Amino acid sequence: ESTEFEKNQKRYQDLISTFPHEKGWRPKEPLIEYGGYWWLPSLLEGCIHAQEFFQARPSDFLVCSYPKTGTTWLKALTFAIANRSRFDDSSNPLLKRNPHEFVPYIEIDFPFFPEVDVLKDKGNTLFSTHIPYELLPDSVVKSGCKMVYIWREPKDTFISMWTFLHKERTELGPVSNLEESFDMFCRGLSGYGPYLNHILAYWKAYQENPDRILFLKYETMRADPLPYVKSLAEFMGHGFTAEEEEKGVVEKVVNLCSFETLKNLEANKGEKDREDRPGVYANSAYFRKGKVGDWSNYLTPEMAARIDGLMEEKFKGTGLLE
Ligand SMILES: C=CC/C(=N\OS(=O)(=O)O)S[C@@H]1O[C@H](CO)[C@@H](O)[C@H](O)[C@H]1O
Repeated sequence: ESTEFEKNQKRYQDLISTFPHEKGWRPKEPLIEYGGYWWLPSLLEGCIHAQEFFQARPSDFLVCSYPKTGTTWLKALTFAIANRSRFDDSSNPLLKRNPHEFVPYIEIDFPFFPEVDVLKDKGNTLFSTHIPYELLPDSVVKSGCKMVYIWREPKDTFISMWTFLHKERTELGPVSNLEESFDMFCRGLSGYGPYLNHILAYWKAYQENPDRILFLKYETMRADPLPYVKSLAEFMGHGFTAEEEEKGVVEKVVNLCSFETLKNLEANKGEKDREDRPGVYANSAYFRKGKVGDWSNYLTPEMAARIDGLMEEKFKGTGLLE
């Protein structure tokens, strides 16, 4: 028999068919506007399904991000934190499977691959999404479940995405060139974009309810991960004890989930695919360079100025820089 998504897909497609379409980053893949944000068509189908069907519980923990800001890393960290009493760090499941297998997306795995083991386990508390805050399913909002939001400096975020897209298995055509892609990104014409709007709505939610949302920043964690990993553990209700700290448990969590550890696992090497459900990226696509500032290998000073200017104007006086 067919899944709930399958039973509703034809009406979802009919629904979104007359939403405004714009040119996207691929010739055959337009972007579609819903709720003030732009969407890849399948992912919008996903979002609508999640809005209608996803049921959050108060004890759930939701990882939220715009794409390419640290999602993979956070998925590893949250899993590792929550499950460290089950696993010696030589027998952690993160050594055998990509972190995305352990934290299902509410708008990808939940609609498209509902049969994955993690989604059949009510004992799982970990979920993820890129859905903009204003468009989160009403159950998430009503449940009161905790959320962590991660963002990243926009030049590095754009470059992370633009390189990543070259690794997608797709019949919808080659990615737009760097200049055009970047113009689009600056104009807010990107999947789940505009990026800066994405961040700002989560930030305002955080300001209104700092008990419920934790706001992390990729560069900040990257320079000094230990304090943030303690903070995250504590916020999730799995805080590290004084004995764990003394025993180097936090360092072990950080090392397990580090870029260098995960990038070099056989599971994540070359063309190897995830094993829970079909993927359009090799696992290795999620581990590129893992640094701060790589934009300067790709963008010109004029490009950098344009986006730097846009962010300064949007966020001045909000607290996100200050
Ligand atoms: C996975 C969803 C969000 C995306 N990227 O990266 S993420 O941070 O891991 O999520 S966008 C990605 O790239 C492609 C863009 O053309 C899409 O068609 C594909 O379905 C989509 O998964």
